Amino acid sequence: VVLDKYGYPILYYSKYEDVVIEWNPSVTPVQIEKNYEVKFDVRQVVEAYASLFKSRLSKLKRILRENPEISNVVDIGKLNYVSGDEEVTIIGLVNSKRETNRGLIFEVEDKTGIVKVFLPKDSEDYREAFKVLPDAVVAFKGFYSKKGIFFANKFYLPDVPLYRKQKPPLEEKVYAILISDIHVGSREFCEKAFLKFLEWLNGHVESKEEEEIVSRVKYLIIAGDVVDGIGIYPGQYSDLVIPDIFDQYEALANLLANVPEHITMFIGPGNHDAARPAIPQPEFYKEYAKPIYKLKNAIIISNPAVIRLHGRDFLIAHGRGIEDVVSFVPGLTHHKPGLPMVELLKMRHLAPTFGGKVPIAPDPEDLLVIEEVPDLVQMGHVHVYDAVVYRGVQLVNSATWQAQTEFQKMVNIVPTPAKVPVVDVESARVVKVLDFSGWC
Ligand SMILES: Nc1ncnc2c1ncn2[C@H]1C[C@H](O)[C@@H](COP(=O)(O)O)O1
Ligand SMILES: [Ca+2]
Ligand SMILES: [Ca+2]
Ligand SMILES: [Fe+3]
Ligand SMILES: [Zn+2]
Repeated sequence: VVLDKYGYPILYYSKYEDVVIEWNPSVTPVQIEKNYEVKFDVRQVVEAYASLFKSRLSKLKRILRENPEISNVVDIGKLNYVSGDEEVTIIGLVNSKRETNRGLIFEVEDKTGIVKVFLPKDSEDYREAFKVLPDAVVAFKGFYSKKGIFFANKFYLPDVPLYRKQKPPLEEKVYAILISDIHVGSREFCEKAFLKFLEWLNGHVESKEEEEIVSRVKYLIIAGDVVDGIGIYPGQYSDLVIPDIFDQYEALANLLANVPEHITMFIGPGNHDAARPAIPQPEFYKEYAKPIYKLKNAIIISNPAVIRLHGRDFLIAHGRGIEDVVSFVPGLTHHKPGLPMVELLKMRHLAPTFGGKVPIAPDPEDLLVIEEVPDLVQMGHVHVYDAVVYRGVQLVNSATWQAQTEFQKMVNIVPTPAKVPVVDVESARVVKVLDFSGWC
């Protein structure tokens, strides 16, 4: 039985009040000038979705037009004022996508019209056109039939540039720790493993290599589902140790209070959190999430957000779009979220698909478009660790601190709890993975 305070689900044990972890005096932290900036946050800004699709198309059409190979772009509404002798390019939203034994049928829409696009079974760009999600913005080079079909010979994705200038080296080596899906309130939360991680952060390490990493750790990024929430799915009460949203954030803040002062924490919301029930999520609902807003070394970031650390862009998102990829693309699955993450980077959109349990807000501007090329992309949500480099960009899933729940077992989700990516800010790369799973 769920309860509501002003409409929001609030309720239906210890809150880590006693938890005190002090810094190891034996370890001295390397004095590095903290260079950080929130480069992008959601808060820095008839048909309900008309303005959203206009924004999405405009933004991604700009990214496509930056490809030197894309030329002779013509409006879809002008396609039969064009003779069948002229090779043209069209840019538009993938409204529908259907496979025949003879190829792929797309319904592509721009601001001037809609057109049926045919791509033959094995045009060298087929593998990519077969993977593209609907409501993504793409380009097609080909000829118009005058029967009503665009006979494409080339398919283009917004992509990431193959060539980008290398960044100048930093004065000192600095590390960033990536975590997500803590799920405080859940009986499956790896409480001991997380306490051992807080000890590790406070210089309580047993090797010289770990000691030189901990001394240089200045940033901690938390990519959503920081609490397990209330009324997220039917039967959730059977899994909750802390069945109160206020007490969940209070328990979380008591743990996160034990994070060293020399570490700057960047905390973003997820789908279990007390935040907007659609994406993008500006921040957390301050009425419920207040204890984390009061942490001295914490910065509440939006979902999504772009954090510039020492000149390196870290795009932080919860990971709702990974689900869109695994449902729509056969062959791509969890146990490896790295490849689905690459597809989102290539589409330059975090969650293009509409209709899923993925609620996309009918906002005036599309803030889910990856407008600028990041150095690192961090996502959570799927509860499985992975890391893959695509054209100099590091794609990484920060896993979870939650062991397999009753519900996860039923929907066949197998997590990899307590696997922590260690990022070298200079190269914006995962250099090590801390494994605290022995404590699960
Ligand atoms: N209803 C449902 N069916 C199937 N798969 C699901 C469902 N809800 C979540 N998930 C998956 C998505 C992630 O891989 C994992 C953790 O999501 P999180 O929501 O953070 O617990 O569970
Ligand atoms: Ca030793
Ligand atoms: Ca059973
Ligand atoms: Fe989660
Ligand atoms: Zn989630």
